[PDB]
This record gives sequence, C-alpha cells and structure tokens, in this order.
Amino acid sequence: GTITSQDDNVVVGYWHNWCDGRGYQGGNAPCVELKTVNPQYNVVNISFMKVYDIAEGRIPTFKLDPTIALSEAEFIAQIDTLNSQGRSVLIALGGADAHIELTRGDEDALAAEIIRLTDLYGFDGLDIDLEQAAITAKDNQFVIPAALKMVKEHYRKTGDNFMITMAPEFPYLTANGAYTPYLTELDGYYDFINPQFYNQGGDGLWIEGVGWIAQNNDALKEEFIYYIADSLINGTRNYHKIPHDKLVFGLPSNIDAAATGYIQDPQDLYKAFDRLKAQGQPLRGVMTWSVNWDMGTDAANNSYNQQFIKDYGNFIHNQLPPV
Ligand SMILES: [Ca+2]
Ligand code: NA
Repeated sequence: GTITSQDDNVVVGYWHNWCDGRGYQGGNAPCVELKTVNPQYNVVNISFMKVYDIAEGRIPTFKLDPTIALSEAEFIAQIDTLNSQGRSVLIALGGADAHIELTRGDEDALAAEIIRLTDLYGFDGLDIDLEQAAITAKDNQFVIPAALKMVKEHYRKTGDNFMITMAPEFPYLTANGAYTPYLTELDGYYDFINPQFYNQGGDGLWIEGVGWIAQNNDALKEEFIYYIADSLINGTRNYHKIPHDKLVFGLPSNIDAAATGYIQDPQDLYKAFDRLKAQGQPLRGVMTWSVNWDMGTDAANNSYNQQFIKDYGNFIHNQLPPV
C-alpha cells in the first residue's frame, strides 16, 4: 500500500504482539486486533521487532504471534484500513529481552530486513525502542543509525517519507547521554521523539524556587512535565535539545502499564502543555504504553475502559497543527 506519514499532532500507542501481559498491579492486557484500536491513536507501534532466537542470527525480525488468531493477510488488511483512515503503523525495534547486539557491518542486512518487513506489512516507519542493556550494546549505536539512514534514502527515492521515531527513557537524554548518538546521527532523518517519562522512579530535575521535581511525585506532576519538556525543547539544564515540534510526551496508560509515571490528574498535563504552547513551543503530542493496557483490566477484572485516550485524545487532536 502507501507509506502513511504524519504532518500534524500525534497520539502514539504501542500494540502488543502477545496476549495477556501481566500488569505492575496484577492487571491484564489482552491481545486485540488492530481494527479494535481506538482511532484517536493515529500512530500505532507494533511491538516488537527483535531476535527471537540467537540461532537465527543477529538480525532482528518480526513474527506475528499466532495466539492473536490473525492471519498475515488480515493483519496486512487491517494496516491498510488504518492507512486509509490517515493513521500510521510503525514497527517498534527493541523492547525487553530483544537480544539486539549488532556488529559493524550488520547495517546492510538490518536495512534489508526493515525494507522487507515494511514492504510486506505496509509499515509507515520504525520506532527505536531499545531496552536499557541495548542502548550501548556492541555496535548498536553505529549500526542502527547507519541502517536507518539507508532505509530513509531508499524510500525517499520514490517520494516516500519512511517515518523514524524513538522512545528513549528520559534520563538518557542528558547532554552527552547514552542516547545522544542516536539523536545526532539521525538529526534530519527522525520525524519525532516520544521519550518514556515513566519507569524511572525518583529521577527528575532541580528547579530554583520549586525544588527537586521527581518523575514519581504526583504533587508536582505539572512542574515535572513543564520543566523536563522545557529543558529538552531548549537544550537547557543539561539536556540534549529535541525541538518542540518533534517532541511527544510518553506516558503509561494506567498504573498497570508501568511501575511509576502515570498521571493521576490529567489537568496537570493540560496545564503543562498549555504553558509550553503559550511560550511559542507547543509539543507535537503524547505517546502511551499502551493501547492494550488502555483496553485491559485491573487485578479485580475491572475494565480500564480506554481512560487514557478519553483523557488526552481530544485535547491533543483539537490543537493547531505544528510548525
Ligand atoms: Ca511527577
Ligand atoms: Na503503509
């Protein structure tokens, strides 16, 4: 089909290639068909491209989990339907226990497999979503950017914008931090970054007049969102610069989706986003782990009832487009 790229605000949601994931508070995340995903998720990230068995070699791939009971052809057709709705479907590279440890020279085969998978399934791009251990494993910092440059150029040749996004854990975005080689090598190739502002416990930043602002402090959630974003979009307070029109604020769907980082009161985000807007630096959207958790249950089997997309969908979609 058609590589479908995004020009306006985004609400990004990850999609699990597995069934019945266990939550941090004992809940459950079903596998769901793509066609079931709320349409306000206009970027949907297939999780994950990885190495399934090292006996198959170093190059990660994607294999649709048959437990999902969705044929190759049907998956393809559901991606095509999303594309017809103006929604992008990315392949997410990495995740926990991905076994991605590439050696220099592997970039050619990696690029090949990205293209093959993209052309097979009709993916619109790829999200770099490496686990902690992978960020600086072997030659990943060289190989992954090298391959992605080659993929971007491949599709630029027929007038297509293969999307590149990344999901760094935010503490790795300090100046000269471990994620910065991905950002610098792919400056001018990446479409937007959706960092994970969750699962980092008490990590945070100090601000004069406010104090220590932690990612796990619910009383200072507005100040967390505002100041971490402000630092990133300006390259201040010892953070690497990601421009506001390419920054998307990554969050847990609910308290089962991540250990920490869930926003108890959505108005803290509305307020933080509107401050960033008022200073001429509106962000590009939000991201969540995950559509499956947004559609999951708590430990007592109560539906989460799509609370994340209800809280943020309209807020984000009804903003002006980016510059
Ligand atoms: Ca906080
Ligand atoms: Na497509």
